[PDB]
Amino acid sequence: LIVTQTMKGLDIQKVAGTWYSLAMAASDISLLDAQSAPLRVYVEELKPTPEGDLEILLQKWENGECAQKKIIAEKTKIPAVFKIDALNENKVLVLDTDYKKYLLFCMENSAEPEQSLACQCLVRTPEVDDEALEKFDKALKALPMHIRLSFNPTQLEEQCHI
Ligand SMILES: CCCCCCCCCCCC
Ligand SMILES: [Cl-]
Repeated sequence: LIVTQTMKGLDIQKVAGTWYSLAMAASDISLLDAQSAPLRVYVEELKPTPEGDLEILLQKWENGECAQKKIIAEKTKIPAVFKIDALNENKVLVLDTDYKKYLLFCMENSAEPEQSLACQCLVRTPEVDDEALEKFDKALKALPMHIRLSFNPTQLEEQCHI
């Protein structure tokens, strides 16, 4: 089924700081496909609004350059589910976080997958944390994932992990 899991007691102020998209998966190969694929987003930093929203700073090569983006994940009465806003009010879900090393999150539509779902495994260091990746895969046995990208240290310290 669909993001059957979340974080109990998400101290959104403690996910503040810099993050490395260490790995990312999706329900549809086209999502993570090519380099320009829509949801091949590289998370730079999570900025929690004092009100309690979530400002995400991400990079995404659009026209031909590693472009830097910035979207705002607003708060809901569920502590660990945030909305973004487009023509299609997708939402962000934070599966799990130990606050210092890893943060597993997912972002979901509203209109079913197969159609839309993408989860990432964020680490704070540009290392390869096998155990974060184990918690990733564990958390995503449950899910309709069809593609799974994984990056290397060298790659992490580049823009759009080139
Ligand atoms: C703009 C396309 C959706 C990108 C949203 C990713 C935001 C990262 C969320 C991190 C949650 C802790
Ligand atoms: Cl509400």
